[PDB]
Amino acid sequence: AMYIDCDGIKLNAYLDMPKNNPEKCPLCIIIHGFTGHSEERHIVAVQETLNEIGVATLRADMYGHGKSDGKFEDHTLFKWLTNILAVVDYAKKLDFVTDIYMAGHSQGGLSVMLAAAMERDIIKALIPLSPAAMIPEIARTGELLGLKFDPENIPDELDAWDGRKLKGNYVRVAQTIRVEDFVDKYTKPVLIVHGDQDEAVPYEASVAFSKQYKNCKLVTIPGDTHCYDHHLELVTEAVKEFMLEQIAK
Amino acid sequence: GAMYIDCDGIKLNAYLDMPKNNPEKCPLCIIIHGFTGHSEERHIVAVQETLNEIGVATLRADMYGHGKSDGKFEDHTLFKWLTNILAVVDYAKKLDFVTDIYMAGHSQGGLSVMLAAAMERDIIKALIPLSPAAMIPEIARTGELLGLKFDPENIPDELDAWDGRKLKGNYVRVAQTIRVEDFVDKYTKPVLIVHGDQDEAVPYEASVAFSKQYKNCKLVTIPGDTHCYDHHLELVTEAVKEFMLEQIAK
Ligand SMILES: COc1cc(/C=C/C(=O)O)ccc1O
Ligand SMILES: COc1cc(/C=C/C(=O)O)ccc1O
Repeated sequence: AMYIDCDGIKLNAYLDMPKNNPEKCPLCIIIHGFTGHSEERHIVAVQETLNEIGVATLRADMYGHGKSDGKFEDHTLFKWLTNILAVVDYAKKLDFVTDIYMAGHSQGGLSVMLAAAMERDIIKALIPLSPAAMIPEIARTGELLGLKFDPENIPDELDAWDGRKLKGNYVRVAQTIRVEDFVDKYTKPVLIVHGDQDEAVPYEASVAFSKQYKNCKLVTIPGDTHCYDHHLELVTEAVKEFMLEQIAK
Repeated sequence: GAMYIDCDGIKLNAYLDMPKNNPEKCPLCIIIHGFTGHSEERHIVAVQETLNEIGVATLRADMYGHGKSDGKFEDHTLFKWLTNILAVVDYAKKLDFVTDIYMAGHSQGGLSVMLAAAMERDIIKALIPLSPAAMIPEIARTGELLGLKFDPENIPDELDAWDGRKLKGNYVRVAQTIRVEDFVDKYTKPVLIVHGDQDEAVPYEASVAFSKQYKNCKLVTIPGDTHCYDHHLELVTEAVKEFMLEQIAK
């Protein structure tokens, strides 16, 4: 448990080492989704699985989320991207760190897709877990996570997601992002994981992205939901097999 | 007045100057300086005073790592600047006297207003990029920023900038992502581009191309002039004047 500073916004994070406390291991940065945080069941499961195969984990609470600074309503993808650059720059100064990996769920899955492209030289492999990768396009077309609006007259505030508020700025920012450019720029190995009864983010976009990527493996979680209600073990298993593969090379 | 606008704990220094008049209700132009610049530079002040003279309030703002605002120069990126601009807009929209909101900006601030205006396209009435540095994302993509050559695929941790300044490589990683042409396409209200045709820092011809891409843009060339209009600043202000009186008359 610590704080990484990002322009005065404290980002809360958890560095978990393998039990053996090795002097050298790789690091995976893990990013939760919209209204999420680093202690969610699926985040912890992935983190624990990694730790048992020798990968340190750095789970970071993004702007306005978890125990980080900022209000939820003020968060945007530019801020999240800025935070991720700050967490990478922090990881780069850790002595124990050999290679750096990225994983993340939903909005956090999208965010690591963006952020690995931007850090393409640095990030050895990428794990988007049910990435909300259509957020930008659907924003341009007038919806955000179930809520609709005129994409040319964005409201000042959107109220939804169980008592939360969100400034229209979120939408103004998301609309600018061309996700496909980021996908074309990251040619290193990608595992996308996705449940095919996902209610929140549609399975079929992940199929479309797995194919755009130069080197992407798509693992389907049969019958499963957005946060893997039914089969989280199938996700942890997927991540385990992929990463054993990657740390061997 | 002078004031600080909070942007997530980063204080942004700004100047609100009224048309004096008052008046009771009037338009407001946001004015954004360029890379290593600030709100008290000659060319910025001059444009500011001209607007004030024809009835438009001005809100000049220092961006992250610049002028009197918080943060280090080497830590600024275009995403920080844009985020800063949306906080300035959010502040402006709360001012009771404000009728219409315009944007203007010089060089990197010219680029920033091209981007921000598209993002705020329902709010911003007209747009004035002054010698906009709108090639920055393209030359970041090619590894040719600041008289340097670097691999755009293996960006250095730190680049040397103007006059002993440093610039982190994050600046580049962020700039490579921005497709200026998308933002140009999305802003279909009146634009006035101004550019001097002996511009040392930012090639004139790029502004020709952008001016044709925009649905409604007038380009005013300043023949013989430099990046900061060392010779014919008069012409810039006169250009801004006539465009704006015309926009006020609509
Ligand atoms: C559909 O309602 C919701 C969707 C999400 C999605 C989060 C994400 O994609 O990261 C979060 C909270 C909600 O209440
Ligand atoms: C960051 O690299 C550059 C920045 C600028 C911006 C200049 C300005 O805003 O005055 C111009 C040329 C460059 O190569």
